[PDB]
Amino acid sequence: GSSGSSGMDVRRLKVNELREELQRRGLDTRGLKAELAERLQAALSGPSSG
Repeated sequence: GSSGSSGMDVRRLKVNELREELQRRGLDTRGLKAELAERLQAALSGPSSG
């Protein structure tokens, strides 16, 4: 097992990395790097409880 929480630093992902992911998710690839990071992260965030 791995202590703490997941280790997915979307921020660490350059603009190119986020652009590729966002595109694969049909998500807009506009805005600054930070914007792209939040966009992709927002989609990943699955608060779905059950």
